[PDB]
Amino acid sequence: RRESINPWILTGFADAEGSFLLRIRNNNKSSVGYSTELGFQITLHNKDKSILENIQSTWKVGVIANSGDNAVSLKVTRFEDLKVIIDHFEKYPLITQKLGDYKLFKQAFSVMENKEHLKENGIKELVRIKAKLNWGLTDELKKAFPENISKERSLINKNIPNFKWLAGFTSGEGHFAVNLIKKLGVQVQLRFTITQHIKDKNLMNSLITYLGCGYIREFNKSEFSWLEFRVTKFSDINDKIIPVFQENTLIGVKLEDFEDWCKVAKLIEEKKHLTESGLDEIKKIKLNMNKGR
DNA sequence: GGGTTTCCACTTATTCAAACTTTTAG
DNA sequence: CCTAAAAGTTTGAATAAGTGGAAACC
Ligand SMILES: [Ca+2]
Ligand SMILES: [Ca+2]
Repeated sequence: RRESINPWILTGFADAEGSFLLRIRNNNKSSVGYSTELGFQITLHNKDKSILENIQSTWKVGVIANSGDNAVSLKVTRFEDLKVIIDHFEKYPLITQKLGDYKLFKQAFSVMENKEHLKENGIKELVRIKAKLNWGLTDELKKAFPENISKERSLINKNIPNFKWLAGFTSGEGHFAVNLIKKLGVQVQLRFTITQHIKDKNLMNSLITYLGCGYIREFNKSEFSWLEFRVTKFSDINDKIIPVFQENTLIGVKLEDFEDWCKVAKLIEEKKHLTESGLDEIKKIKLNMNKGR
């Protein structure tokens, strides 16, 4: 358990790493032929188990378990504890397209609260909700409820509510790089990025205006597209990016990366990145951050 | 119970984060 | 000539999302 987490930071982290789930399972023992499970979950590398424990003690709900050999998950499916999930995201709402999945999570909750999921009509309604939730219905499930079921939902278009949301979100999707551009041989270039699918291009473009710096570049890995918000101008990094996250502390192992990233920022501010000894200090910091930690 | 809920082990991609090099700006 | 800033490239894996199995619970 230990340290508690700021609710807006938590909402930002959920916008990045969270996921809502609605299981509609074939069940011979169910009077209606199907059983259900509803909840919310976060899966992270083992190195960030403390985040899941901090979230757990912030809400006082959820179960932590291994997720393979290198990951760990927090899952909330106990029905009464879903009220906590609902109460949090009502007070601290999501702003990515995942908000649409939360809204469906709510509809499914209402059905199950009335116990309608134990009847034919309630299961049917849960199939309709799941058709729009995340990756939708399997072919088997779709064929089991023969009816014109829409897969579309309202697109979410909301603005960053505050710097705390950005800290939680950046704690998930952010990246702090000490780029060693290979005449001392090396030009140290600090880089800050935030990655996200094109489905939230509106949100990504606002980062430029919201933070007053940076560029947007599109990426394409075969049939997959995503956006990268990138800042490299030192003064923007020193005056606009660093103070934001100094004032709104990151969580997880990435905080150490930001801290080291700030050490190099101070060396650069003092021109020591142009000295042989200063450069050696920077190369040593870089080796022990991000994947090298 | 007998139907239902909750938990635990584990899988599967792709959307991420991350690392690297080349060119242009001032 | 020099350092900074920006454009550019590449991809592994930590994510997001999910399933099987069954103990536990009402
Ligand atoms: Ca995400
Ligand atoms: Ca992350």
